[PDB]
Amino acid sequence: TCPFYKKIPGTGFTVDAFQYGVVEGCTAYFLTHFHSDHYAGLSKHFTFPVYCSEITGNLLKNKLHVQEQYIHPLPLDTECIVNGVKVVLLDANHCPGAVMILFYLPNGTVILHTGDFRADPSMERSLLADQKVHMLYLDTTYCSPEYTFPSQQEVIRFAINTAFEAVTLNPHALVVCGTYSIGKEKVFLAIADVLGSKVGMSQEKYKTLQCLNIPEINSLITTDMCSSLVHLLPMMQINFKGLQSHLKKCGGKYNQILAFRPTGWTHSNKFTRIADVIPQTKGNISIYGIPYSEHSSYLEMKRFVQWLKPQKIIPTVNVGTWKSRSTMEKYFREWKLEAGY
Ligand code: NI
Repeated sequence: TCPFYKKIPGTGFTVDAFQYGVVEGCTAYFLTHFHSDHYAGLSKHFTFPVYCSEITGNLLKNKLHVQEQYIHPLPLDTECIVNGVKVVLLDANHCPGAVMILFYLPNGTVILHTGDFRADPSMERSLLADQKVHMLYLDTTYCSPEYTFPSQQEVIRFAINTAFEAVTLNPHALVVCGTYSIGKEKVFLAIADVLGSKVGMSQEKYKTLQCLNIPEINSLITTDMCSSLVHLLPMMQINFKGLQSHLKKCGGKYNQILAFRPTGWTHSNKFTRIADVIPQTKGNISIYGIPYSEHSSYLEMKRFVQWLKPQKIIPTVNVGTWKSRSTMEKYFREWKLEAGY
């Protein structure tokens, strides 16, 4: 049964609620983004209207085979009417196709659902600037002050400089990047651009990337592993055993691997600067964990909420324990007292 924080009051709508069967009273199912914890339950047998971004709707049709007649893609930054209710989709700064949803209820209440997001000051100049928001359904993934990480731009600068140095020292080194979902494509695309290479990958991952409307993508990715010196592998294979095995498969073209695991936060964030990050190494294999996040840091989250000044906050992440819920509520009250709303 569907939890209350997935239901939009005063509407027939749910958000990211496909794993509960037929939800009583739902007339339209919204999907914020194509990550499995959010789409869990969708398939070719789904017969209710799904509302989403264009990119999300490409992934539903090609990867999950949802029939076309039930996919309702909406343009971003555009007022649309859905079952008698005005809505707007906004870029969430998460993975490709990810959106936040603004609902303008018939009684005058305005609700923002962030989906998954990485808050940014650029959001302060979207269509959010123009009216008051009463209720915020918030991605609270990293809602505690210990969660610090660098900007995405600093992390990509480190990755490109690290890869370019290694491969210039040894032209026979292969670069490998881990993946298990969409998101974080800048990691492998930026590294392949500095090296003058396409990115090589499985047919299943190439298919996924071809749904994403990335400009000039045919110029950047390939299924011909032998022509590429940046390879994508499943995240589970980014360990010394899995990388040794991969190196065997390359037929003596390469004699070294430099591998990247883009994680979110890890407790090595509480001590070390990005500049000072070092790899784990075993023989001719080196593995870097890099803190590339597609969710808000604590400070980014706090800035957004203190700008928006919502009357009520509903967390959507970390809701299963009393300790987590009490911690989050204490920070919300702090933010409100500091800012004066
Ligand atoms: Ni997500």
